[PDB]
Amino acid sequence: LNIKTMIPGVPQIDAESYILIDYNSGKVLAEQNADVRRDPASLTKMMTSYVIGQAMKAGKFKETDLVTIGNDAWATGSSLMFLKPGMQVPVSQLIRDINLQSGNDACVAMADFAAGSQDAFVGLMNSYVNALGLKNTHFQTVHGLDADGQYSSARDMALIGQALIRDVPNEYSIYKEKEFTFNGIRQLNRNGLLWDNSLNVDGIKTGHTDKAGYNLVASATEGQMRLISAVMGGRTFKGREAESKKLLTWGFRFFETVNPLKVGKEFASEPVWFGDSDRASLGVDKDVYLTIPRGRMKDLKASYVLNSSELHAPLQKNQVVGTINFQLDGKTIEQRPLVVLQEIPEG
Ligand SMILES: [Hg+2]
Repeated sequence: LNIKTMIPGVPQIDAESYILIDYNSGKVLAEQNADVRRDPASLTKMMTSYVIGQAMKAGKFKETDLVTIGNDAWATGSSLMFLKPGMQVPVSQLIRDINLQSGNDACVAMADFAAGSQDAFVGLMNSYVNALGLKNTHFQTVHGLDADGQYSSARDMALIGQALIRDVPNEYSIYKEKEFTFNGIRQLNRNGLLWDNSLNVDGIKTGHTDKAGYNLVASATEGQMRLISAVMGGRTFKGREAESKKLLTWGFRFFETVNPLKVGKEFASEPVWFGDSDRASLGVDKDVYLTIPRGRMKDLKASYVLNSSELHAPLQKNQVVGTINFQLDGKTIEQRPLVVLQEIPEG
């Protein structure tokens, strides 16, 4: 009864804003000031990474291509960390700047390489902001250092994490590298959560400045279930990783993600009048992912209604002809369009 239908309390999170989303269903499991505009600082590089990964998916350059270091990179002499102007560095090394505390010269050199100049790269960053439908994000630079006019939000930063994993998987995989070469030198990933053994963390990006505080976007899996958290304006060194750990742990403990219906699988079959065949094959045109309270998988009910009382030919492929209802304790928790899976022409 009441233990079945219980709504879990949200833990105390010591940050200005946060969000926890399931990667597959898009469901928000917890949120606080998730839309408030804040300085993302070096989390900016998440969008930069997105654009770079789009470039590499489109075949514009490769891991093995050589980049010339411009005076651009230098303008933002005894440290081995900095790129020397006029030197040649493979793309494979520069694009790892995402895992570093700084690496902003690499960042700028890659922007020029991919887009011709910094301003045009920022142009691409901000176009992708619109293409993803983000309402509270805007960028000024590729690295996020020099421009606390730039802003984002927990929700938007989580949605950028999502797009990274979905759209550019090959670029996303750079983020879990624990150790890697940068400028001929062995370097360590800044995301400490990569070394946590209680969770399978494989992303995404950590950052800190005094104005912005501690910020982290993390992603973890348990089974076929993936969560993303964004925690922004975290208040103490102590909590920089612990706070997000608390969020992710909570989501796995109280929620699960189920996949009741896959695209192209016959959910139901219905009589067709005046057709080639007498049978309509019905399902969905998009995979169904639902996030529900953990342990409630077997009380989940699916049923459907048709838009009309009979199906007359002709019927097109992916033609919407009804609704699939998903239910938990006779409450509708999700609806999807019910489509025809196979062309049925007239008799
Ligand atoms: Hg970068």
